[PDB]
Amino acid sequence: MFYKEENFKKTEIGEIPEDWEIVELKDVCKKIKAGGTPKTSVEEYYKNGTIPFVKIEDITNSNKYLTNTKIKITEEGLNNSNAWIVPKNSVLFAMYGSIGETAINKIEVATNQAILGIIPKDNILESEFLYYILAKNKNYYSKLGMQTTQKNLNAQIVKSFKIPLPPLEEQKQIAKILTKIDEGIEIIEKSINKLERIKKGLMHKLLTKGIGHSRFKKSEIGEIPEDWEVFEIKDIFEVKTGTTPSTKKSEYWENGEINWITPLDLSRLNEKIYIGSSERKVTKIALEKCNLNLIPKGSIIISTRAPVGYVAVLTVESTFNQGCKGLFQKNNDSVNTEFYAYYLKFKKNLLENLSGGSTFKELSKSMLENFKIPLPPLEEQKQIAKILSSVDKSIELKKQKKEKLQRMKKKIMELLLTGKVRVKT
Repeated sequence: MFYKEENFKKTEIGEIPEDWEIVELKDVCKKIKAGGTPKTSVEEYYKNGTIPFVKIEDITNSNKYLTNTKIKITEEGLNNSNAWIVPKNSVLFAMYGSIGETAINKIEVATNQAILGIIPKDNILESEFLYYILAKNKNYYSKLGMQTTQKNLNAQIVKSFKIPLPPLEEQKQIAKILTKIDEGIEIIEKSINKLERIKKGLMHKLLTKGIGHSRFKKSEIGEIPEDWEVFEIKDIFEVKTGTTPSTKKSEYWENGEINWITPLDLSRLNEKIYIGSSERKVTKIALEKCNLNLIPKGSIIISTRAPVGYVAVLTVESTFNQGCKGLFQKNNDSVNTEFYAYYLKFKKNLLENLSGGSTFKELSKSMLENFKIPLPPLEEQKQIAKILSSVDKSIELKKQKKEKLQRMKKKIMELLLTGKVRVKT
């Protein structure tokens, strides 16, 4: 069950419930000492080590539990330094570098003077509970300089940390809940990373070998399907240029309703393929007076200045500044813009070099025009683009599921670690 009512409560290190007892980390832990670094100049201290030596890095590169070590140390190195074999299921706390970064070592390890080996008193304080506690106040802990005297964290300072100490049974309960949440977030995060890997492989595969082919040939753009041809952007698209109507005239921006896309609007896309709105808009007067190029919906827009290589497909007609270039197809019956938007993202590094051919990176109109591209049959272009865009969508739905779970953890974590909700026992 879940204790709904909060009843009355104390108030020392914050609103704490009756049962809770604000205790000092040192009073509930049987050992809070820092590690040490054996004379790195001595080979006999590391030469074929058996004791995993933990550094600030090892903790940061660990997800809650520490099970791997980058470097090792032997008995001699150990005995000839301030490092000590920390018992399993303990809690490591980084005092320098990554202030607040905590973890639970699953294997006996040693640490340098940066990491702090902490051992909770048996049946007095759970390591699991301690982990989630030091995590909730991780940001608050790291903040120990902007206050007055900038100081990282001393072994004596951490020992004086005032943390809430609920019944041993509740500590296991609360920690079990947060542990389940964390595992969920881990499962989703693993599918996201794998799907992003598949997506990357699909980009290379599909855009070079297409789909459904068994015959290929050489070409100016490498091995490609036999049914595919090669051309230049100029051959299939018309390249349009943009401009920025004087900022001195309101007649150009006041209540603007025509999109005016800048490379900044594109960078904010976050890999999204479609763009249907711009931060700042221009008016019909600006369009005719400044003779801006208006490209229809379905056109391709790409940044040629500043962050070069950002590409999108317009969902609504729009104009754009000199920081971009537009691509309009000769006939919208032999080309799918989404496919080419993807092809261009795929060749971002290539476009980046063409422009970086000097100071002030700019992708000239000739550069874009002469850029070589594949020309698959319209139908295959739709197929390859449906696949790429459907996977991109899947990745996004997953990231959104992770986000809601991470927010939910942040919520529940706030309620359980305090006097709000509790477990039945």
